[PDB]
Parts: sequence; C-alpha cells; structure tokens
Amino acid sequence: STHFDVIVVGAGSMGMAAGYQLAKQGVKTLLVDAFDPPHTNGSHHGDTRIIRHAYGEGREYVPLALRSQELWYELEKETHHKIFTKTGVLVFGPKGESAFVAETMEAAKEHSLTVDLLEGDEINKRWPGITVPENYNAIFEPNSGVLFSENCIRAYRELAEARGAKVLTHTRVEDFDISPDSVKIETANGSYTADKLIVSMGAWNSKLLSKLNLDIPLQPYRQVVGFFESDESKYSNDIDFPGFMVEVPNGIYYGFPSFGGCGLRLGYHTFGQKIDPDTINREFGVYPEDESNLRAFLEEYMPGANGELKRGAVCMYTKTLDEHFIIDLHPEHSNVVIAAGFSGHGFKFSSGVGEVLSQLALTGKTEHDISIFSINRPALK
Ligand SMILES: Cc1cc2nc3c(=O)[nH]c(=O)nc-3n(C[C@H](O)[C@H](O)[C@H](O)COP(=O)(O)OP(=O)(O)OC[C@H]3O[C@@H](n4cnc5c(N)ncnc54)[C@H](O)[C@@H]3O)c2cc1C
Ligand SMILES: [Cl-]
Repeated sequence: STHFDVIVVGAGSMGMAAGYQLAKQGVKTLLVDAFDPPHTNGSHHGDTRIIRHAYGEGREYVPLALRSQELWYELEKETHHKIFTKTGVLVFGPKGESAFVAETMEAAKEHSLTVDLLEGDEINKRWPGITVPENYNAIFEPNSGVLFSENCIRAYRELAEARGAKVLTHTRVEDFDISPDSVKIETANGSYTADKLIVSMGAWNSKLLSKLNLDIPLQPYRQVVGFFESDESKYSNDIDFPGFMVEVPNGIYYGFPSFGGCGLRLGYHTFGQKIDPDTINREFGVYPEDESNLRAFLEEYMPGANGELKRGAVCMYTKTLDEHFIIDLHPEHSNVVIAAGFSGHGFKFSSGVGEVLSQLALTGKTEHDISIFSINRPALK
C-alpha cells in the first residue's frame, strides 16, 4: 500500500550512502537490509578502513577517491560521529619488485598528488617501529588516512532517516519482479514496489543476482583482521604512525595505527578462504592462517607491534575476475542499478559511489566516469 520512488536492497557501505544521497533530494526511499547496519555480518566492520588517493588500479579511480574524500569531510561536518582521521597512508615494497608500489608512484605523478618518496633506512628513521630492508622504497601520502566505517554507515543512516528515508531492518530480500515501468521486491516481511531499484547486497550479490537473471562471477572471500597489543610510543596515531598498505614477496598487507591505545590492526589482503556468506565461519582463529599470517608480517616489519592478540574480526571481500567494481544499470532493465564486486577496496569510495548510484537511479546517467566498472565488460566473464 506504499509505492516508493526508489528501493535500495542492501543498506550497507554503498546502499546507505545512496540512501543518504536520495533522501537529501526529497526522493521517497526505502532501504531494506537483512540485518541492522552497521553490523558484523557483511563487509564493513572491523572499525577502520584506509582511504588513499594515489590509485594505481586505474585513472578513473583517482577523481572518485578525491570526490569521496571531500564527501567524507562533508559527512564529518554533518554528524556527531567520528568519520575521518588524517593518519597519512604509507605504501612500501622492494625497489623494482612491486607493481603495487610502482603503480602508486605513477598515479601520484599523473594526478599531481602530494607525496613523500623515501627509501631504505629513511623509512625506518622517520617511523620508528617499521623495520624494512635497505632495498625497500616507499611513497607516503600525508593527506589521506583512516575512515571509521561503521560510524560512516550509522551517520548516513541517521541523516537519511531524518530526511524521511524508511529503513526496514532484519529483512532478507528473496526475489525480484521487474517491469518496464516499476520494480518489486519480495521478503518474508512483505512485498514492496518502486519506480527504481538499487541492488547492493555485498557478498550476497554472488548468490542473489541470479534472481535478476544475471550470471556474473563474484567470489566471496573470508578476510580476517587482527588487533594486537603494541608499543604505544611507536605505533600510536598520536606519534604519527601511519595507516599502511604494503607489498612484500608473499603478498599485500594493510593496517592502522593504534587509536587511544586500542592496539595496531593488521590484515592480509591477497589471501582469504573462498566461502559462502551464509555458511562462513565468523570466529577469528578457527584457521591457523588467521593469526599466523599476520604475525609473520609483524615479526619481520613491525616487531614492536607483535604483542598479545586482543581480538580479531571476520569480514568478507567480493571479487570480480579483474578486481574492478561493477557500477552500472542492469543490461535488461534501465530502472535497476547494480553495485557489486568491490573486490576488497571499495569502502573508501562508498561516499562517491552513493552519489553515482543516486544519479544512475534518478537519471540513468552519472557525471562520474564509471566506464571501467561496466557490467558488460568482457573481463567480467
Ligand atoms: C577485512 C576487510 C578490510 C577492508 N579494508 C578496506 C580498506 O582499508 N579500504 C577500502 O577502501 N576497503 C576496504 N575493504 C573493502 C570494503 O569494506 C568493501 O569493499 C565494502 O564494504 C563493500 O561494500 P558493500 O556495500 O558492497 O557491502 P556491505 O557493506 O557488506 O553491504 C551489503 C549489505 O547487503 C545486505 N544484504 C545482504 N543480503 C541481503 C538481502 N537478501 N536482502 C537485504 N539486504 C541484504 C547486508 O546485510 C549488508 O548490510 C575491506 C574489507 C574487508 C572485508
Ligand atoms: Cl568487497
């Protein structure tokens, strides 16, 4: 008995940002989520997320990162929740052996981003607590940093709801019925209709996009983050220990300085268990890899942060074959917008993606360059 302008299915990182953008424009919006965001079942918990700007993954990512950054600063001003701390982001790796480092350096040059370049002992001297070999080099971005991701979603929700967005929690969408002039969703709590649909179900996109007649390779991965007791005189945000994403011979790791004596947070990016989001084991430590992969990094590169394990979190990535996002209209339904496959690096962009999704839903087009995120691209298979 209630026809909405837009329904957003999956009110997480991308969905809640879209909800905020839509509500701000007086668009009558319903957001439906299987839980009550922010929560610990999806891809947005573990407290913190890196935002960096020197994005070597593709030129289209840079303006999206910079727009997202400005949007995060706007959110900071609009809410009482903490959104962003400017820790800086450090990227390091062996000289001439890391594509990730090389691409980051190239991106900073190409887009005139403010960065410091240093190598070997310079890294260790500037940040006590980091121990890299002399043959390592680094690029440091002073103006990027750390987002409080759960706070971001909660702030967007509070703001969207205040503007009149409706949020239906603990409600799993089970099926879709799409018409030329309308959209319909089916849930155990009831059916809802709108003019437009945004689909942003995270890891569950890999199970439920088939109900929209889509067959896109999306693989969900179990990705843990550990929290460790650290030397506060070295690893605290207060002493300018940076956020980091680094490439070493056995893969990519990311982490965060200790905030308020919380301890250093570390994750292993390039490995995770292939899982199903409905059967994933969400206890940290159930596989030996959970703790051991992290300690192997810390004992070598950040020895003073290799203390007691305080706790861990179990989170999910959803990967496409090319590790680029999917942000596009449904190829058969212009009234259906898809946001999927953020491939473990989407959160920093979620504010900007919210903007893109709102524009696609309302106009079928966006001012942003999203060509590399096309749902019809051959590399998606
Ligand atoms: C450990 C870890 C660390 C990360 N670190 C970074 C980082 O430093 N920087 C960065 O940029 N990115 C990072 N990411 C990636 C980023 O968190 C994700 O790319 C992003 O959160 C994906 O957002 P999403 O909206 O697609 O998914 P989510 O935020 O999980 O939202 C999906 C929502 O859909 C809901 N849903 C599912 N099924 C249904 C259904 N049937 N009906 C209704 N609702 C449903 C879920 O409840 C959920 O709320 C990290 C990810 C992990 C796992
Ligand atoms: Cl992801």
